[PDB]
Amino acid sequence: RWRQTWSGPGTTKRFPETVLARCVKYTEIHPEMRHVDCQSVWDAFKGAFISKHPCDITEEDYQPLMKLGTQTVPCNKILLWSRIKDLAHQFTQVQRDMFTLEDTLLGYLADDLTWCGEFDTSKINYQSCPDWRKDCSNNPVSVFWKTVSRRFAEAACDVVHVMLDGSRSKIFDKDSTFGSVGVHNLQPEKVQTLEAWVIHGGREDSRDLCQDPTIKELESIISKRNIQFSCKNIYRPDKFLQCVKNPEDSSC
Ligand SMILES: NC(=O)c1ccc[n+]([C@@H]2O[C@H](COP(=O)(O)O)[C@@H](O)[C@H]2O)c1
Repeated sequence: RWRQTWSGPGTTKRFPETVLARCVKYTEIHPEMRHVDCQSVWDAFKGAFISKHPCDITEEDYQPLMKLGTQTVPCNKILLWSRIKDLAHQFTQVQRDMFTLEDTLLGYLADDLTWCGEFDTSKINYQSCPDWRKDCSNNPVSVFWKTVSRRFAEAACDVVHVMLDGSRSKIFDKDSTFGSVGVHNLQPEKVQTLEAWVIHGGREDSRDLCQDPTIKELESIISKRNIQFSCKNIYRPDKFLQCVKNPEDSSC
């Protein structure tokens, strides 16, 4: 067929087997998650979206999965990000101290995957899935990330860090998961400071992007929640990672 139902790419091929193997791999590696039955995790993940209209997904749909994926993360070591995925993960892979959402069981299971079902059947739809923008925002993928990003934001305390892509015209974007979910779910009783790291798009020799209008916006929103705002430019992300791997020595 030359026309699919939805505008988004369909479910990642071998979704069941991929999620299940990711669950095995994660629970083998991370000792705190050793009790976790992966078949049950798969069962609950399925239950959230199978036989349900892929434009009528709710956070409740994912609560059984959230229960099984209950995980304590060091609340003062949380790294959020927006758009600038790869440096965030490369950073935490060396700084095995800070944690992104994808360093948790639930984020690790879903990272870069797409999935949806159909109301009329228990079939997984490998042909197409709702686009958040063209089709509906209550779809299995978008609702999953909203639910898990909210809980992750709520667990943070002390200094929370966020990496932003400073080569976007909207370095801070009110419409990203970070801007719509993360910023509004940090708990002012616990979170002392949000510190933004503005990742430069290379170039070299460049602007203080902590003065960018959208950063002033972020600063204002955060300050009015009674949380301190801090910002740092990361001019050379290639040198940053190098300094993380080899603190001091040369030009760090
Ligand atoms: N790894 C993914 O596939 C994925 C997708 C959307 C959101 N997220 C989470 O939400 C935030 C980033 O999303 P935005 O780029 O919409 O701000 C991060 O905290 C991230 O962990 C992850």
